Amino acid sequence: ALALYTPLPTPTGWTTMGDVAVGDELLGADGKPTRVVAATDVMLGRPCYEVEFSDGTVIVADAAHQWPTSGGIRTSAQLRSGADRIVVAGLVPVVQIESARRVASVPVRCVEVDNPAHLYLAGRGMVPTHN
Repeated sequence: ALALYTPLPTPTGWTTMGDVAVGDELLGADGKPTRVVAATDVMLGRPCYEVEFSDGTVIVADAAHQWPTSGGIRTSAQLRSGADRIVVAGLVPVVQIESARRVASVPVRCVEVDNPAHLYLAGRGMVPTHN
């Protein structure tokens, strides 16, 4: 799950995780539209991590949120500053993880998309992440 204030890119603009509705279009890792097919309620009290990327994108996510990295799937809590790179199989890394750290809990929410790779883009830098 991602913080409600996370901006998510869409084919026409930007939404937030808090504002996104089932049936909205997000972006897959291929940069093409992918539909939100399900979403959770707002979840409160979850342990959260702040993840900073090499492009300046910052995303707050819950500890168990999963990311596509050079060494496989990693939860937020297992990302390694200055080592992990966000990569999507077909080679080229999208960004490097600059910092990942525990922060105070904020409201978060999950979405599921219809992308067969289970990926959508998140943050101002449009970083691939797992639903």
